[PDB]
Parts: sequence; structure tokens; C-alpha cells
Amino acid sequence: VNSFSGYLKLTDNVYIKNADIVEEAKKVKPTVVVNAANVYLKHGGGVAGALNKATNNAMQVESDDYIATNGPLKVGGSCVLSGHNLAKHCLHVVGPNVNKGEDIQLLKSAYENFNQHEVLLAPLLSAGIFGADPIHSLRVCVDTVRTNVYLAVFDKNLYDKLVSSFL
Ligand SMILES: O[C@H]1CCCN(c2ncnc3[nH]ccc23)C1
Repeated sequence: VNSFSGYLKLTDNVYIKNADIVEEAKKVKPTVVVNAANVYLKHGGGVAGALNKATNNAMQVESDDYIATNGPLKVGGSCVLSGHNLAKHCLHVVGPNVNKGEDIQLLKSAYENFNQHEVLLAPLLSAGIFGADPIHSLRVCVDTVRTNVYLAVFDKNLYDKLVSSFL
């Protein structure tokens, strides 16, 4: 039993809710919140911009030190950093950004990072401003993640469409 509330159950391990991931994180304080990161951990817009703003830019400061030490992530890769005031940990995961021409096949590799954590709050990778089909992203999530994932879907029209079209 965990403290996630109001989610629709999609499968054995995947749950979905129309919710602002920032407001969700601030309520649940999950062990892991997933950020829709880029390889540079530049948290400028989309989910990443929102999560960083909620940390008063502490996420960005920590991220810049991470990059200065380690260099960029790989597309499809991840790193674990602090969750600041939102969660214990933030798993920064890089899905391919279609608006940069990156290979959508790397979306499965990106979701594989979730399997290293027993429970997560997460967005649909590569959705929104990353330019991928959110229905496809949800499918890859369901077919790749085996741990317990709670998906926060910001856009109401998409949440209802995601539910109504789910197979
Ligand atoms: O355009 C959308 C694409 C998918 C990721 N995304 C989000 N998902 C959940 N909660 C959120 N809060 C602020 C942004 C956001 C933005």
C-alpha cells in the first residue's frame, strides 16, 4: 500500500491520473519523481522547467555540478539526483526529442531506467514538447516498465484521450 490517490489502474503495475506532476510530488513526496530531462540537464521548459522552478532552481544548481563532473547523459540514459523539496530522489531520464530528430526507438531504453526503482511518479517520456505521440509513449511504458509507475498526465484532453484509447 502507498499514498497515491485517485489514479486509474491501467495494468498490474501502471496507474494514470490527470495531474500536475509538481503538485502531485508536493503532496505525495514519493521516493522517486522522474524528470523529463535532456542530456545537458538544462531544465528550461516542459516537465523539467516546472520541476526545477518548484525547487527554487536548486535542481538546476545541482545538475550543473553533475554535468561539470560527469559530462552529458546519453539519450535513453538517466541519473539519480536529489528530489529536493519534491521527493527523496529525482530520476532524470532522457527520452528522445523528436523535435531534435532523435531516434524514437530509444524510448524503450529510456523507460528501462524505471525498472531500477520499485515505485515511481513519472511523466510520459518524450511527450509534450519532446514531440512524440503520447499514446505511443504510454504503450512503450506499459510494455517496458515492470515496477510500479504512477503516470501524471498534465493535459486534460490528452488524459481523457489516453484513457479512452488504451488497449
Ligand atoms: O507538455 C507535457 C508533455 C508531457 C510532460 N508534461 C507534464 N506532465 C505532467 N505534469 C507536468 N507538469 C508540468 C508539465 C508536465 C508536459
